[PDB]
Amino acid sequence: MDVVSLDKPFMYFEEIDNELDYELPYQGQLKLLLGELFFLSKLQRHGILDGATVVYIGSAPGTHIRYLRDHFYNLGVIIKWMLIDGRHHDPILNGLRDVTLVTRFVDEEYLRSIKKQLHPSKIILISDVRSEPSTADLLSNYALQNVMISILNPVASSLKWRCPFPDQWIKDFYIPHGNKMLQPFAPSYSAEMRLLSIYTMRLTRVTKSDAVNYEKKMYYLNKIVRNKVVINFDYPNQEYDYFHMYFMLRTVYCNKTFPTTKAKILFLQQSIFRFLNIP
Ligand SMILES: Nc1ncnc2c1c(C#Cc1cccc3ccccc13)cn2[C@@H]1O[C@H](CSCC[C@H](N)C(=O)O)[C@@H](O)[C@H]1O
Repeated sequence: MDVVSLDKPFMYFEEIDNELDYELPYQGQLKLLLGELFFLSKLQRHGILDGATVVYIGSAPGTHIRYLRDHFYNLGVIIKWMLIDGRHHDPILNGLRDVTLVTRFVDEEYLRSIKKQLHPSKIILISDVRSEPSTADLLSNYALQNVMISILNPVASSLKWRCPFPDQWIKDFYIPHGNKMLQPFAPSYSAEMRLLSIYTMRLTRVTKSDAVNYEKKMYYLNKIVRNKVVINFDYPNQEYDYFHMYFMLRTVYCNKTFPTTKAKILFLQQSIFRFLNIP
């Protein structure tokens, strides 16, 4: 891995500053855990996480969600979880009074009834629904996510966002405004990000040129940037994905006090890896 000296990783898609012509055990739960820890910890910093109800659609099996709840439960943050998925969740989520497990595929009608029974409490939406997928599959997925936003009207959302490939384009579509969070420990050449929105909802048109820009920017990220060693980075592992993970974890709150920030991130990574059974 070619060496590089960085002050900070790319945290959002907009920060990628070059492009290129496209050509771990249970790593997926780790990718979801960090992005959702990052998203929810940003909301905790804004003081809007407390008292909220996190509605997670497409949450199964959702092994990592147990670590998320235990983290905010041990911080004293009052959170209710509603995990909704047609598939059965990981049994490790059983027996938690603040975690409601719902075995159901959501449609427009069911989103209405969710909103009725949760209103007027604050809703935070996490969607990871997925139906290899075609462009029509993504367009239906992203349409369903817009429907989630228009109905549930969350105070904030994290949405699965991968642009359709330019060579499989069908039509222009619309997605919410927000910041497109980059995912460490994503698959080696995944172009998937998490759209993070805080609502104070204006839609954005997504064009075939944007698909080209996503494809080239994410390929440069996956081929060049993520295969670097950050030699100035004071950490036991200096591979970029660990550098990237480090900057996400420093936004995470802890009841325990540490002599240094590096000691905190090391503890958090140890805890996350140990729960996810990663060496
Ligand atoms: N509507 C839904 N409601 C609930 N869950 C759903 C869906 C859904 C759909 C869909 C349709 C989209 C558009 C149009 C349609 C028209 C007709 C029918 C369906 C759709 C997928 N899922 C679940 O997403 C998971 C993906 S991997 C997450 C992994 C997880 N994040 C983890 O932590 O492991 C997987 O378990 C699925 O069962």
